[PDB]
Amino acid sequence: DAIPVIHYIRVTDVNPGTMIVVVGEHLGGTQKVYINDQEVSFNRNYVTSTSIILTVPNELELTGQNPELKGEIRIETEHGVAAYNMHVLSPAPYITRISATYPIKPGDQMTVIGGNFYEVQAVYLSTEQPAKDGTRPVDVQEITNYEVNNKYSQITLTAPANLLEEGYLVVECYTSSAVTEFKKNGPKPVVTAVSSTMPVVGSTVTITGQNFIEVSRVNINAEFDIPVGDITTSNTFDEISFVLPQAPTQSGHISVTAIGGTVESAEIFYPLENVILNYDGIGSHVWGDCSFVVADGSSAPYVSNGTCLGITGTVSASNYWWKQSYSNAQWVNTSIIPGNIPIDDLKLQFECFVKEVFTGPVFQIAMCENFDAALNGYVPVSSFTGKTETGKWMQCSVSLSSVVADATYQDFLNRNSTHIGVYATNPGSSQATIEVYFDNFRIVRK
Ligand SMILES: OC[C@H]1O[C@@H](O[C@H]2[C@H](O)[C@@H](O)[C@H](O[C@H]3[C@H](O)[C@@H](O)[C@H](O[C@H]4[C@H](O)[C@@H](O)[C@H](O[C@H]5[C@H](O)[C@@H](O)[C@H](O[C@H]6[C@H](O)[C@@H](O)[C@H](O)O[C@@H]6CO)O[C@@H]5CO[C@H]5OC[C@@H](O)[C@H](O)[C@H]5O)O[C@@H]4CO[C@H]4OC[C@@H](O)[C@H](O)[C@H]4O)O[C@@H]3CO[C@H]3OC[C@@H](O)[C@H](O)[C@H]3O)O[C@@H]2CO)[C@H](O)[C@@H](O)[C@@H]1O
Ligand SMILES: [Ca+2]
Repeated sequence: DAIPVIHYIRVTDVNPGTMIVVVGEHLGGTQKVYINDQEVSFNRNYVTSTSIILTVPNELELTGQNPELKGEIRIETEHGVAAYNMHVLSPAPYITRISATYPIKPGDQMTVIGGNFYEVQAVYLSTEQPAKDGTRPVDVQEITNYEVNNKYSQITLTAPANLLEEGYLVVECYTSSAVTEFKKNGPKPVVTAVSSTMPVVGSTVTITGQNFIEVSRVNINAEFDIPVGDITTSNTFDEISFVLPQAPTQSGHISVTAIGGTVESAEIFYPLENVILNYDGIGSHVWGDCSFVVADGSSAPYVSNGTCLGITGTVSASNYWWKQSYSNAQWVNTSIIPGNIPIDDLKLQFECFVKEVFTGPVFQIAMCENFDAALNGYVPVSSFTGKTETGKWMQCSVSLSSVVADATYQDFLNRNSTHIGVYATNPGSSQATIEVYFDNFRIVRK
């Protein structure tokens, strides 16, 4: 006859799976228990006239994921009914990333991506992060227009006026708050790779990276800029290319300016001070059956930096002495590459042009008359693509140790020989015809 009552609950906020104690009166004869409008099992033995002990089910459907559910525990006795409000906590929100079209202008739509976006109370931008208490920084930029999707995984919102340039985006939920970095212009661009360190004038330079968005400047070694209209950028914003209109007269790096900022290439671009043979005053050819060409725009490698070496013709099968160039190199000064640098930390680079792929013919590269240490059976391949490119120039790169057996660069220098040699042969079973050009042999750091 007495009406059941609930005075309080001991452990109003509660996690699924945890034990609770319902304290009140006239509860001795509870028949049924419910939480969030869902039937919950309980044990009769933990029931007294003044207390119910049960555990909030782990798999209980929460009010966070279904707004139709009343956030209360309901008790039914033999005759009466009692209810008390309590909040079973949803999992904490997290933010993976922001999906946006940069730059973000006020009023533009962006999408916050993450999970457990239950019970979103507020969304704001801030120059600094909220406290671990969820305590919210002094100055913030409230985002008034936002919508959460049905999966509680995405918040689509519109950008406020007077946008923060840099800082954080915060999703404020009942359980806690989630934070991620926010930049209205997006992340700084990045450079992964460059097609070459010494591309031939008139040929294509290609740059790999990310966030090449609205590229406004490409600066070469702080000497000159590429006219923006002559810069092609890929749809996916991860590749830049352009024709090199002139040779730099000083080494440096390539700087790329995009919406997200400016970034420099890591490699040194046009390391003229690292060149050892270019057939244009650095080093010199001495003897050998080969050719030397200045490209004329209509044939051969079409373009060239001054004179370049040519090894062309048809090679009989099993020809172990065909065409070659024996030259005197001008090794890199120690002012640039210190004597104590290991050979293992150095690489030989050169520009190569292959008219057409071939099968059988190979190249030998030798230095300082140490043919024991020479590079043998080498087929030119691009350091950029890994393939044997044809009909255009490519950068070829090999570890210097594959040509030099010495330990440090000074040991190499102590041989006091300026010999560099390129030898073409055909150990192949079938004859073949080739047309290959070489220029700008250079030694640089790995
Ligand atoms: O894979 C295993 C298979 O191997 C097969 O056997 C082959 C070997 O593998 C292969 O190594 C070998 O190569 C030999 C080749 O057979 C010889 O023909 C060749 O001859 C040249 C010689 O090496 C040079 O010394 C020489 O240099 C002269 C140059 O001729 C001259 O024109 C030049 O004149 C300059 C002058 O210097 C300037 O001052 C002036 O101002 O201008 C003029 C030019 O206008 O001077 C050069 C001087 O050289 C000096 O520096 C180097 C020193 O060694 C010299 O002593 C110095 O004097 O030119 C030779 C060219 O020979 C030509 O005339 C004679 C003919 O016999 C020849 O056919 C003509 O071509 O030498 C090669 C040696 O190779 C060396 O370099 C390449 C490396 O690969 C090798 O390790 C290293 O030893 O040939 C064999 C077979 O052919 C097997 O057959 C197979 O079965 C195996 O499976
Ligand atoms: Ca040259």
